[PDB]
Formats: sequence, C-alpha cells, structure tokens
Amino acid sequence: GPLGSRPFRFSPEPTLEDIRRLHAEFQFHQPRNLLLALVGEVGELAELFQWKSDTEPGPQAWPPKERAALQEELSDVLIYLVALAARCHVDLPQAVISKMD
Amino acid sequence: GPLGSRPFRFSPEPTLEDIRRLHAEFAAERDWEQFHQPRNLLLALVGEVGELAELFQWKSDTEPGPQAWPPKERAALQEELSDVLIYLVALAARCHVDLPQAVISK
Amino acid sequence: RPFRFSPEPTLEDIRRLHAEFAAERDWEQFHQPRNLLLALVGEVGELAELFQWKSDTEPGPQAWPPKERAALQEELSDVLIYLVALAARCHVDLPQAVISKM
Amino acid sequence: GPLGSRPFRFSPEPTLEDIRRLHAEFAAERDWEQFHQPRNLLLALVGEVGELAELFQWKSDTEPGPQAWPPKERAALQEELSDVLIYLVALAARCHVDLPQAVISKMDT
Repeated sequence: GPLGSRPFRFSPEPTLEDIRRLHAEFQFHQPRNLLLALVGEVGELAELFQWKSDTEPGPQAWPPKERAALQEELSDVLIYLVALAARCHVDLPQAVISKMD
Repeated sequence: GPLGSRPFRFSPEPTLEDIRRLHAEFAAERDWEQFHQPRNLLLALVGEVGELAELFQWKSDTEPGPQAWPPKERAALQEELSDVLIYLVALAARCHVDLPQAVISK
Repeated sequence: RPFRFSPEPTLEDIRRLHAEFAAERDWEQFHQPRNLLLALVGEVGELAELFQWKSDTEPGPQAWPPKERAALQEELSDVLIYLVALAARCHVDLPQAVISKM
Repeated sequence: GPLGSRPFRFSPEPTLEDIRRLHAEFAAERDWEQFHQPRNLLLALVGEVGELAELFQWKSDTEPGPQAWPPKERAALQEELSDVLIYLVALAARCHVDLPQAVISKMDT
C-alpha cells in the first residue's frame, strides 16, 4: 500500500568521479596518511555500533540525530577511500567491475 | 611531453548506486541477505580495511608511490580498495543511508 | 637507563582491574564479544589519528612533546584494555596464546 | 558441579615485558628491526585487527559464542588475538611507551 516498503536506493549523483573532483577542490595527501585517516574514520563508525547489539533497534529506526551522525561517519570513510584510491591511480569504479568478472 | 602523461580519472560508471544494486543482486541471488546485518557488514568492512593496510604496512613514505608498485601489488591494491568500497556501500544501503547524498552534504 | 616496560601490572592484573571497574558499574551486559571487538576497533581508530599527521622521521614518537606522548600512552592503553577484555570474554588465555604462538 | 564453570584467568606469564623481549629477539633473529618503524607497526596492527574481525563478521553475539566455537575456530581466534597483542607491544616499545604503566596511569583517573 501507499504507507510502507518503498525500495531503498542511492541518489544518482555525485558519482565516484564527482566525489574525487570535489575532494581535490577542498602535502598531507600521501597514501599512508590517507590510509591512516580512513582507519580513524572507520573507528568513528565502529564507535556508533559498539554497544548496539541484537536486543536493540537497527539503524533505519535510529533517532534522526543518531542517523545524522551515521551519515557523517559513513561519508568520511567514503571520502578518504576515494582520495586514497585516486592518489593510488586506481580506477575505483572499474576495479569493482574488474572484480565481479 | 608525449610520454608519462595521464591525468588520472575515475571512469564515469559504475556509479555508487550501480555498485549497490550490483551487490544487492549478487547477494539476493545467493540468499546472502541473512548475513547482511549492519554489525556484520561493519565487521566485514573492518576485515577488508585490514587487508588494505597490509599492502602498505612495510611500504615507506619516501618510497616511489603505489602508482609505481609492481603489477602484482597493483592488482591486490585494486581488489582491496574495491573490497572496502563494496562493503561500505552494502553497509550504508542496509542502514538506508543515501551515501552519495551524504557526501555532498558532508 | 635502557627502555623497558615496567614489571607490572601484568595482563592478568589488567584483566582483573578492568573486570572490577566494570562490575562496580554493572557494565557486564556490555561485554559481549562483538561489542568489545567493535570498541577495540574504535580505539585503534583513535590511535591511528595520532599518526596520520606524521611521517616516520628518524626522531620518532619518543621525541614527541609531552601532550602528544600523554595522548599516545592513553590510546595505546585504551586498545590494550579492550583487547584484554575481549580475550577474557572469549576465555582465551592471552599470555599463553602468545608464547604458544612461537 | 565438576563439569560446570570455573573462574577465568590469564596465566601469570609471560608478562608484557616478557612479550616485548620475545618479539625483539624474533625481529633480531630475522633482521626486521629496519621495517619496524612506528607507522609500519600501526598499519600491521590494523591488519591483524582485520584478521580478528573476520572471525566474528558473520557470527551473531546471541549465538553459540567463542568459548563454545569449534576447536579449529578457537585456535584461529587465539592466533589472531595474539597477533594483535604482539604488534601492540611492538608499537608501544618502538615508541618508548611503558605500556603496563600507561594502564596504571589510566586507572588513576
């Protein structure tokens, strides 16, 4: 019915290419520095779930404030991941295809 | 000159959404959804982040750069980078977070 | 004065000290394997942050100024404590798993 | 009963200092001190944390549980927990941080 279960989907933009072009528009962008920075954000992301066990409600039912924190940490991880991949000259989008075979 | 010249770029596709749907299909087709719970995907991502760090662990800061890494290492790097990306996408989708939008927002 | 770790506390001391700090707070419900594992990943992240701005220059962390060294000690010990807590929750004898690993 | 539970405890040794020495000896024998710079050890630690995370990734916490896993898995667990501790010890030492003392200092507040 009209009140439930629309499928979840991502917006079509920005794309991985757009995201990279945005990062460079914003030294310390050495591979290991970006890798360490990624690890730090992955840690932030993990902090949000550490005490969130089975006995509790999942992320799509978390309070708007909590969800906002989740969107931020997920975002940070992606940003450094794109930056790192770019820096390494790895065609990230393609790498995903050259994988699934 | 007409030599080592290539303004590195990402291909215009797959898009993050293409990657999501792509991975969603691959899973639904194998009945993997049961494993795709948030903490599971989070821990899977951490596992892949560990694999990626392994490629850089003994690599010095003054060295050439991943760009100049032998081909076998460059291939491993491609795989791990994209392994981490796939799980990050799976995790955001499972949490119903529109990743692309959260990044421009960020 | 050659560098060394102090003789104690030991890993067992650490396990004990942590086990009591939490008990005196009724935190046992929070010490489930995956919870502790994720908390540990969280601290490894804090530790990583102290080094992303750096580079392995000859003068290492040993020459880091006071505030930065206090921070490194803190994050390092934060990681160790959750690791100890995780091992205990898993009934893994960490000290022995180590020697038996050589 | 006789087949019921019992208090869990770590062995009295090796100590953290003992572990630092054993690892130092190992890197000495194989000549790895040159690769054991702080950032290398951190990233190596991150790698082992990844190995450890893999053992738990598809396991719920309301499931059998580690103290009940198959011996082969419990063996892998022991190995990965050890790997994380070893690099942690190595990173600390390489940074001249008295790890045990840092714990005490922490507990003081």
